Amino acid sequence: APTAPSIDMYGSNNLQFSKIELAMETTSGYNDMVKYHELAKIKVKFNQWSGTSGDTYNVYFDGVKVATGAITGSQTTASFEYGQGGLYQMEIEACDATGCSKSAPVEITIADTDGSHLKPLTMNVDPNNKSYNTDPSIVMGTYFVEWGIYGRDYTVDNMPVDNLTHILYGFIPICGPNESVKSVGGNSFNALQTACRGVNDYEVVIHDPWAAYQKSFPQAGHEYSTPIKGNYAMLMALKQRNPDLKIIPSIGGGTLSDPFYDFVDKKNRDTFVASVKKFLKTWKFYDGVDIDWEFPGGGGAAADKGDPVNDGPAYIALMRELRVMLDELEAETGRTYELTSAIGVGYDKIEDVDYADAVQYMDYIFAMTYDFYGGWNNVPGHQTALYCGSFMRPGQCDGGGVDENGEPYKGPAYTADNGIQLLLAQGVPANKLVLGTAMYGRGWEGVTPDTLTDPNDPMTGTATGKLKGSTAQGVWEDGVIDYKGIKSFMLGANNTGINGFEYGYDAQAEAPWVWNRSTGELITFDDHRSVLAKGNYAKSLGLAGLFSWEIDADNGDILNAMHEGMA
Repeated sequence: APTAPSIDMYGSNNLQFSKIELAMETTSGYNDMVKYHELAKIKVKFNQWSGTSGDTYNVYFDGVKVATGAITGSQTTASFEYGQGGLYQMEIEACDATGCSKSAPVEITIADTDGSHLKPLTMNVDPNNKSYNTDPSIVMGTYFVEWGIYGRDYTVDNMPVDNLTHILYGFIPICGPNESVKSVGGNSFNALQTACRGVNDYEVVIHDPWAAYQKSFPQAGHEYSTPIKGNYAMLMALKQRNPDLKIIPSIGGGTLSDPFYDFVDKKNRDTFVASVKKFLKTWKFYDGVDIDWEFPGGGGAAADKGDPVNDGPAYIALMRELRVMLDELEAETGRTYELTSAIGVGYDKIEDVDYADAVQYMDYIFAMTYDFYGGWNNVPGHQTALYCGSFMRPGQCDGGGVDENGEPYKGPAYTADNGIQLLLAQGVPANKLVLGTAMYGRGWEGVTPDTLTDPNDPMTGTATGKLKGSTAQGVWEDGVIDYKGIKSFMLGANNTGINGFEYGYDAQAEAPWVWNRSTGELITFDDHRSVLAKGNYAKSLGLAGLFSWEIDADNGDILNAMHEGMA
């Protein structure tokens, strides 16, 4: 008998292997960084120092032979391939003409992007998130942002996953024209430039490879030789804990929507749809695709883009073509894939798309019932109100009147109700519409009493500019503040108002605000009361459920109020 082999762990990459090859210590083009292989490459070194070595070796996973080769010395490197992810007990035997000698069993890791090699994720959720057993048929969605791991310090394990049915991962960019990303500043455009080097235009890529799969998270138990790290590995482990939880990549978003405007050319859609298929086969924890085109017809971040005649038909064509693609994946894997989309709900946004047509190919429409008003101008209003507010002029709500200048309104007011009603009027089934909840405030400064036409309602005032504040207060961008920040620094424990702020609620609109009279700071958001009204509203009309944006900005209260509202 030959000497029984002993596995060189550190010379065999600590027995950590993967079906997906990921660059861990660099930042380059997408095709250069991530290669998915049908068969994982296995390379194990074993030693036989004393005695005889034999002439042939055999490799066993869980007792089944998976490889064979030749031994020619006291050191042998066994290179072979295996196309199944998971954890296996490995034994290598050495053989001569008289017999074989098995090595001691040792656990080999073969990683795959479904997380079949991963234990369920250990949760670190804020206890303020309460337990609810809401009907499983109702959708409870949220957006988890890739960049939330940095300043916001919010990670996958922080999410209250038992209170969620859908998790939309934002955002997956598209290579090509992206001048809207540039004017945001920071590193976003640079990171996108890098990711798109050696990548065809109109293909999807990972924006932040560090956040996605590189960063070691100690809470997830990420070691040095771990083949998949970052948010993606944590989401893979999350699916092991919550197998029925839907995790869907959100493509586009506000600033990353520029390439969508070239989807009127079908070859650009073909390229996109195929890359999305490749992305889904590469990252198997994903359960579909969320399209966030902002907006068909224009009126978004790209001031020079938008085709009100062609974008709508292109959007519909895209949804059909994505469905066909997802049906292929459903056939190949035996899985259910979902097609969703987040959409603007203002009259002018909806009029450019026949959604009744588009929605036949889709599972859900995430009605972006927020951002009605904001810091982009000095006109106060409710950013995420259900109904028309007290501040509005006669004939503004339905759009049949005139403004203070005298010019007629071109359509109904920016409210949640108006958005939902216009979609139902088109022929969109209620059970496919998901109502949106804001986990953030939009703010102004300079809305002082002397600017109000109604002394009791600050929404009848005039601002000087965007709200300004620190990241410690939850202000990450001008005119935008986390809900958790509003609670801690504007509302206080009793919801009466602190630090010069006063709480107010428009009962007609179902919309709250906090207001500092001296600084003129005014913040419009969603609170417990307004989310209860939205929960009731969605239940009243038989909507699919509720979704939120964004999860990191919540302290628990908003999602709690979402479940309480649907009860």
